[PDB]
Amino acid sequence: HTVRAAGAVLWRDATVEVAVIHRPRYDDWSLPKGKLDQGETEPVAAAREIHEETGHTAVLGRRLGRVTYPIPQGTKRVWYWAAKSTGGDFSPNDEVDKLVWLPVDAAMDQLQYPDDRKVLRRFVKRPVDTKTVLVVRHGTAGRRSRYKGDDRKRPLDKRGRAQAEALVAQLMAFGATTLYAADRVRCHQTIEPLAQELDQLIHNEPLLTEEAYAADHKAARKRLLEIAGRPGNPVICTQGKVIPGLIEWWCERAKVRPETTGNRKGSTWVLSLSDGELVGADYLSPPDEK
Ligand SMILES: Nc1nc2c([nH]c(=O)n2[C@H]2C[C@H](O)[C@@H](COP(=O)(O)OP(=O)(O)O)O2)c(=O)[nH]1
Repeated sequence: HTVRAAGAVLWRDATVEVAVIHRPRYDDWSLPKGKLDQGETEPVAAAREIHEETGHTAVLGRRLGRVTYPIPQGTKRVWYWAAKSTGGDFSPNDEVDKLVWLPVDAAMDQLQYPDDRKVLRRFVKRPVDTKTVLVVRHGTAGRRSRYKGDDRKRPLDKRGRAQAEALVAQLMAFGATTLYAADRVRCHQTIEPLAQELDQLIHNEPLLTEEAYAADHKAARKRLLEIAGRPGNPVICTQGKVIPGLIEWWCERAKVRPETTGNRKGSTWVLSLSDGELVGADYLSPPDEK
């Protein structure tokens, strides 16, 4: 029995201040967090908990690890994010009666739970004013052997179209602003719902297909850095044989260790950048998977 939850270190420029919330249920101070609703992903729940408990909007950045809490016959797992406030105002609500903004050392003294102090230590370990590259493996698209036509053109299946829809809220939680996809229909279709939401066109990326990458890794890596260097938070949707090598290459060049890893259809790598340099690589499950 594993209960899935998420939470955040909500912060703003004062130079950084962090929000600490008071909960009358236990009469003490902590960080925003809560359980995932049915169908929800961790990032979307973290942002939702920020909204409900603090009244603020925010954009999630780097993942800050997990905390595990004993419950009867199982555990509650809470994944945390850094989250930069983007607006909104605190109002007392059904969970939280008070909110204070504190420099990190004062926040550390206010947080009497060891696990919250641990999350805050993870927060200060690396920069938090980060830009984000979102590398997405396209959603499910059936089997190649069942499709007789030009395999470039093979579309998402029903499940995959649902993953594309569910990725809108996932990717919005990280403040996606610009859109890129490898030159395959299944990659474009994965981000078309987001394109409709953002009112953004999808920029085609011939260098980031499986066949291109297999023939030239260096062009793909160079193109990835070009995309990443532009201001904004780009989403780049590509293929299974492309992503692992790109993620590994970037992590090696930056000396960044991913806490988790995978490469499922519909999954996302959140790549956090400080001044152009990678500082986090966070693998997210497909939205319809734990
Ligand atoms: N990577 C790869 N998979 C193939 C090929 N031929 C083939 O039948 N497969 C099978 C085995 C792979 O597990 C599967 C990949 O499914 P997809 O929706 O194409 O995803 P992707 O765009 O690769 O991310 O297709 C091939 O030439 N390359």
